[PDB]
Amino acid sequence: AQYEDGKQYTTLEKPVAGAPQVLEFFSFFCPHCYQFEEVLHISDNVKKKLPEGVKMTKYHVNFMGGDLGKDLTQAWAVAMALGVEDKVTVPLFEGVQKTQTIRSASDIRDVFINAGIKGEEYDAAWNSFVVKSLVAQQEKAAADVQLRGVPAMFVNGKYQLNPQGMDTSNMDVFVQQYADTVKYLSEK
Repeated sequence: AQYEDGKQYTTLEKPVAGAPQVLEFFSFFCPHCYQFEEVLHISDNVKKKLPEGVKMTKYHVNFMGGDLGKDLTQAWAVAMALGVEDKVTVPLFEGVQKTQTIRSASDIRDVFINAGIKGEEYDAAWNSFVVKSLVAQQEKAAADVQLRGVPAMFVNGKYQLNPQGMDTSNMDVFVQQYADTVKYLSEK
């Protein structure tokens, strides 16, 4: 087969029922996640190759960065609750990995204030039970596969993308192979 388990993807021993059609996991501490966002635009390119209206979900993980890593999972829940993911993803990546100006929960909050979220609105969201529930959903999704590496993408809770077996000499060909694989898996 042109696509095979062990090469472009692997199959989960215990499939997850009720899973989103496309589920991505990342960490703001994760260097490959940085590239997936800022230089490869993986999520955008996968969306372009999937039918209109397909649900793509993206969750943050706790297992990198200790205390701040957990704070960033809660900040990501705030971003999802307010619908401001596109405004804060790049400044959070750059604050953690480029300028190294994110050292505390207050520094995370500053990124949202700078992106135009009002302080009263961020603080209300941060402390909300809606956001606590979103934190729990992110943790449970990772726990379902005891996820220990990012970036990770799962299709229909059955197939895991395997980018390690993908040619990296050309960044655009890599993105195309990744997206075409997601499309193949979604049609399985």
